[PDB]
Amino acid sequence: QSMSLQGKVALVTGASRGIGQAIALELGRLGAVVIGTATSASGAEKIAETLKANGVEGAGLVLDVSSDESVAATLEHIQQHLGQPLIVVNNRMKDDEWFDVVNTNLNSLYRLSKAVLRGMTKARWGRIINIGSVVGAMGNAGQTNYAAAKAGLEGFTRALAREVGSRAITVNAVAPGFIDTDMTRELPEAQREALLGQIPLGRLGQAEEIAKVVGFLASDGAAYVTGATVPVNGGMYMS
Amino acid sequence: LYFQSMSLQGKVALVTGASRGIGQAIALELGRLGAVVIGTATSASGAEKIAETLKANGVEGAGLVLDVSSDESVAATLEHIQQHLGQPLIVVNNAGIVRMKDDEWFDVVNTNLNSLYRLSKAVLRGMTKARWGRIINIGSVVGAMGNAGQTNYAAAKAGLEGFTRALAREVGSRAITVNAVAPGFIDTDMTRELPEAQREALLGQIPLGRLGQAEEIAKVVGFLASDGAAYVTGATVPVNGGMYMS
Amino acid sequence: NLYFQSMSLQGKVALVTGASRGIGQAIALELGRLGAVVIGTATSASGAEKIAETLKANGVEGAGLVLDVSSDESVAATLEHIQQHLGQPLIVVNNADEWFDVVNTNLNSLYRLSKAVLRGMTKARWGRIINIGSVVGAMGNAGQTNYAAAKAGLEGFTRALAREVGSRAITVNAVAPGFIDTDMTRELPEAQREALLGQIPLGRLGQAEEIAKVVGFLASDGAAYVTGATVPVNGGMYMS
Amino acid sequence: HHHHHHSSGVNLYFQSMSLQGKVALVTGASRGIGQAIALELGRLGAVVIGTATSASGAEKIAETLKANGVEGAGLVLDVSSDESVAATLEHIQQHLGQPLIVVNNAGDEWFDVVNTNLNSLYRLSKAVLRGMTKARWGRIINIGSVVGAMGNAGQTNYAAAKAGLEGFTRALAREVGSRAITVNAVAPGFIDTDMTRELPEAQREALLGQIPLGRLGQAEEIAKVVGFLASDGAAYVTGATVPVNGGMYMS
Ligand SMILES: c1ccc(-c2nc(-n3cnnc3)c3ccccc3n2)cc1
Ligand SMILES: c1ccc(-c2nc(-n3cnnc3)c3ccccc3n2)cc1
Repeated sequence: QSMSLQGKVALVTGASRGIGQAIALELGRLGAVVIGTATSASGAEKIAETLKANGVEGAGLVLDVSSDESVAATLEHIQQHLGQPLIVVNNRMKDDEWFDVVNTNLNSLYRLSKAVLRGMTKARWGRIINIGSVVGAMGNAGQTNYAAAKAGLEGFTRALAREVGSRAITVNAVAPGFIDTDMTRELPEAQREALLGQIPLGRLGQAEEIAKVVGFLASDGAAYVTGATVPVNGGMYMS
Repeated sequence: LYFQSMSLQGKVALVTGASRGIGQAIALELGRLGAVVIGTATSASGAEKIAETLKANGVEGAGLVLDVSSDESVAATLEHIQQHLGQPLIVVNNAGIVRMKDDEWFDVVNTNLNSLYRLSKAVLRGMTKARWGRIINIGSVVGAMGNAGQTNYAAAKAGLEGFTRALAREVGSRAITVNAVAPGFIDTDMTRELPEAQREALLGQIPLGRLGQAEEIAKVVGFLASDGAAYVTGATVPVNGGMYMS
Repeated sequence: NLYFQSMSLQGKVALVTGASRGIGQAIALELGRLGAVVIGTATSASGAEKIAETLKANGVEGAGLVLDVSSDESVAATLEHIQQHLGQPLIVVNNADEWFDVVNTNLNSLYRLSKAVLRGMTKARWGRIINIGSVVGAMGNAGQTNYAAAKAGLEGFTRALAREVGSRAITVNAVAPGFIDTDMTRELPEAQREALLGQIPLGRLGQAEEIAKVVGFLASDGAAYVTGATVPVNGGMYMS
Repeated sequence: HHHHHHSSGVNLYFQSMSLQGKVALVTGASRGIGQAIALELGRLGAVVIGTATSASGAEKIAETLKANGVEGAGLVLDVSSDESVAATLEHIQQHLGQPLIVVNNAGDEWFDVVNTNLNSLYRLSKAVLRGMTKARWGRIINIGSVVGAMGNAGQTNYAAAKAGLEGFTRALAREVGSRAITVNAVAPGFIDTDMTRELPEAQREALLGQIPLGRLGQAEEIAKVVGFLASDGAAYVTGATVPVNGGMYMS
């Protein structure tokens, strides 16, 4: 009742599996009408079936956050059938490609965030929640990319929060640690063992434990939290 | 056998400095979520006021006198709670110790962390036995408007973060989480008193354009205490309306 | 022996972008003072000429060149020209709804120049890349937002590039100035300066020279184990 | 019996010598980092008082100073004791002058370790501040601990000590800045000491894998940074912690 999102529309990107899907189900559990997105029509349909199977109202759709056209078209569709999303959740490697990876990720956050801000500004209320990437990839390049993406996400989140706060729109981030998903489940055992050894709690996190934090941030009780990045990592801090 | 999101039914919670403001709002929020709540104060009148507040809101628990600077007060208070209510598995540290100068920070931080440590170590034994716990440390609000106020606030906040992260690392294998909540400018007795032009300027450093309510702090505490926050540990959650000063 | 171990820059070529005034010019003179051959750059021919005159007047060998760090072509052409006529720069100092584009542009420029100069440093197995942050630009909320964002981007970028190139004995550091005495701060009403000074423990503005001295240290052999760091030069005034 | 005060015994004018005979107090100067710091400040022209907790350490410091042509002394000092600190500083003031450069390098486990270390930094810092305030000039430089051990306990202690040092340094800087006294810290990473020199090669290889520069730092590389912070060119640097870790960042 206190935690309720009844009457809200929520847009969760990348909702067809793992953390995105858990987030979609948690906001649904709390009463939101949920629009979950995937990059394929089959993913969108899977989202709609998942939603239905858990008794959550809303829809799956196709969204490419790298495209201005996909973003404008998708928001127009949502406004036409439902209304304005006021909760929006944005959800080896090489040694040298950290720069393009971060740059792309932040350009996508920015693109979607700016597009949804018009509606939140009209409503004088909003929640933007950015989900960082999960710990996992191998060696020095993986560590470099993780730390860079996390620093980008924190600084971006703080700045956007300063820019939009006078409108009663909060902007926060959740930075996960080593979370049990399809992408971490079949990491080489030795890499997994070593990651577990760096975690005080001595276990992987669950997607649901990320989603609970997102659901708190989306609620009215988190209205004075903004510009924050909440680490959800079992005490494993990697800079 | 119940199993609900956010529920603290069956838990005993100890909230230090619970007679007013943030501490009292925290005590009521944990009560709202089903905890048996023990709130503490350094005086018998503060303890009575806590008992009355709890009773008036239909929260089971007690108000007790506790001096966190004293090993004897800490052992006595825990023994009493164990006898009459059970082991506190949720512990919220909100107790801390003319105009303010920038030379007070050392003794203030030193005293506060020594007390956090004393209480935390005492309650860990029960949590270790239960293989479950929540320790939540509340930071101090911005105490004055100028440079001295910033210095003292930034020092206390840096101490609290580092302490919190370290203790979390020390106790995590036992499924005990240790987190902190760092308020910014909260509507309390301090803010209520200052000049109107000075208020306006204060609000101008806060992106949300308003003071925080004690209740907004308490809601964050209540989340951290829940099962859903089980993989959050070592964290400091800023609750400051976007006003970041270090 | 204890008393003779070079912390001078004789025999090095240094490239200092945005060298026509203020901080960039002081950095160019300090590296010159320490013995480097200095190429300072500006975006205009007039700025380049001013740099050449300033260098000549202080007895520093090098040149003033035109360089636009936002352009791949200007960057490749200018380095090729430097390699032909002076040698490979092994010390490179980057000094040249709004916050997002500003940070994005700045980091794209740092990345472009850094990658271009890394080839020569890799060949020499030695280098110094030093990024200069922006001074506190403006007084209000927008200024704070822009300043903190640019600083956070600079720090993360700096740390990541340092990790990428460290095995080659190339260090990558940043210097983050606070309030510095420049054309910006000179124009403030006399009283508004007093209020600004009240937030700075040291009670004064920094000098361009004080930024330059820190750069000159980072460039030296004694700073060889410092990488990935951002050195705040702000008189104790910290804002994030 | 034990003598606690040992002078170094010490016409070339070295280009390096800019600290002009100013007096520098370097605690924990008998070996490793402390000793390199003492030599570097000597190289830059300071009169250097290095301290150790034993008379034999103090004598070793005096010999090291003498052998490098540095003017100053080795003294006994216990930074955990108010009495040792007051007595030693009074002695220095009488016999050598007010130290205007002070380098603090002498320092369930993490809490008591950090607490003790900060209390020592505070005690010494407060004691030397009167002389700096009179001179309207000073440098206080705090040296963090090296990465002490390989596992979780080592990481907890290291991160806690570092976070305490940074927050303390910034707060003290704010407190003493209006007097033109700077307060900074240097946070080392993995440094080549007697301890690290003798680890099994497979353990050393794995350690080096976490350091982008691919090597241990030298004590001298810490000292150089301290020396820069002590100079007039670092006058607008205060409240800062300079990491010196080859790109290895642990929190
Ligand atoms: C673990 C991590 C940090 C700290 C600690 N202690 C302090 N402090 C202690 N006593 N006086 C000041 C601090 C004072 C100012 C700023 C940060 C501080 N941090 C202690 C344990
Ligand atoms: C590695 C580490 C960090 C960043 C990065 N990029 C940004 N950013 C990028 N593009 N536009 C803004 C940032 C914007 C605001 C605050 C911090 C930022 N950090 C990039 C690489």
